[PDB]
Amino acid sequence: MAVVTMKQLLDSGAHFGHQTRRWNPKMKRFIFTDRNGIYIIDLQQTLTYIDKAYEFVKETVAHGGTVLFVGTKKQAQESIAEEATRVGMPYVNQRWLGGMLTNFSTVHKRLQRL
RNA sequence: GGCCUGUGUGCAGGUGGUGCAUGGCUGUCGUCAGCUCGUGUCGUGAGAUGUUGGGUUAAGUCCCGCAACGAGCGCAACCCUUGU
Repeated sequence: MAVVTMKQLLDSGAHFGHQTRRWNPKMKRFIFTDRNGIYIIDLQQTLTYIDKAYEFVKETVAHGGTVLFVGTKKQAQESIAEEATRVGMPYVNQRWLGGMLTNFSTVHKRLQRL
């Protein structure tokens, strides 16, 4: 089950993946072969985990949680802020701090101070 | 009974020792800019991190990027005198 289709997907560049001096997995199941020393995006895994992410993440999205829009890159500060102003959800701008998400009971106190 | 005369009984007192038994008080490094805690992450552990690195300061005073986020006791300042 696809989402929307190939040519009006293919418009703006589909072949990404980085530099060559850095790859480290082991995964022959996602590694293909050399031409001009660089790879192409993965067909079967795109489709299959598109479907699986769809079904289970809909189940949990019905189970009902929420996520901050923490957006940081200078490429997308205003873009993310615009969509976040549209969707109305809270957001953050600049930096991921070391050690909040575990030590939450004192950013609780930063909230009281806020 | 106030009171003081004695008798002795409880005694009362020490500038006699331990300041290395103690408290209190005080000088000193030093009015030098630092010294710690929370909760966390790291480390088997002693411990580290924060408090490293630049600009910057009378100074851990301040800014910027980061396993740190935060804070206190400090340095500043409301005190006195002088200066209009």
